[PDB]
Amino acid sequence: STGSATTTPIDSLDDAYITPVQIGTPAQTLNLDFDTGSSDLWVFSSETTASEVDGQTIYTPSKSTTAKLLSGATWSISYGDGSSSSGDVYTDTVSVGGLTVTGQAVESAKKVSSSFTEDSTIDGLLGLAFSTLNTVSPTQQKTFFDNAKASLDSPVFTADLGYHAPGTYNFGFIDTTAYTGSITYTAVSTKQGFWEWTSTGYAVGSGTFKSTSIDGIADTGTTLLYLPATVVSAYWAQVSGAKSSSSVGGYVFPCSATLPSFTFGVGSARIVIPGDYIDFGPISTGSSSCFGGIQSSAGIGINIFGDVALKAAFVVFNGATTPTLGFASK
Repeated sequence: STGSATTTPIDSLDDAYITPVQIGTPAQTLNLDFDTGSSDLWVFSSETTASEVDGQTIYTPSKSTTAKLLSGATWSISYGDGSSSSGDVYTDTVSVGGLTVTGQAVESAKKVSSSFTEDSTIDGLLGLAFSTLNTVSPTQQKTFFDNAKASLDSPVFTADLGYHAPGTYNFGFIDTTAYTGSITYTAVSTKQGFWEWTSTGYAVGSGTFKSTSIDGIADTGTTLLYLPATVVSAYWAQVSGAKSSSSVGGYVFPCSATLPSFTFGVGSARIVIPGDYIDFGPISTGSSSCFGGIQSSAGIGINIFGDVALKAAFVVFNGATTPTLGFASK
């Protein structure tokens, strides 16, 4: 089997991407944020505290003939940005892009934090990191990918995110028309539950490539590129008037600037992030200070190749017995 679904930016900044997902029988279509940095499939639901729902589409298990309470199971998750959600668990049929999993754990939110309530466009998350990070207790549950894996033509999914444009998530096959050149594969450590890999270095603009190992995660659920403070300072030093603002919470630059590209290494290959991908626009409406798309990871504890990086590539998440990541230009 295979599946193929279009993923669409939620706003003009590509803050996140949503992908339609069918849950239950008859199908309830929810727009989920596919997150390679977490392992819970959770949704706004008929159980979500009414004051915490503001325009999201909800899953109603009582309207699904295939829903079953996963008796006694609860879940609670906290994300890198300080957002959170929790609730109980159903099993139901879940389809993405024509690929169907029966008996998927669908984590029904009873509570969500303010950042979820305030984002009417995101109906929940679909985690694609390793199932060892799934928060369901007392019986940990599998991700959609882990449940689908054995049925897939190839044990892979691919992320092809668009810059200010829709993209695609494929399951079970590698679309050889979706990229240019060859795919460069790199080793993955699953020790922390993430798609954790080591970049071979970076360049700023037309500058020389710096060979240096940067360990980080491929995280579709994170908007920006978070790298070590050395790397980030070297990038923003090439932008006149850029500075790190403690009041704003990161590097800002004059909206009048033209940003340089940023290159990261994948083995002996290079992925170039165009400068416009690094522009996240005015810090507040009408401001002439703009927010940078490359930020320091120093206050996180991990480097994160988020959407700013991943949207510059065709990315292969190879879930074979020895997982690997692949990157191609496109």
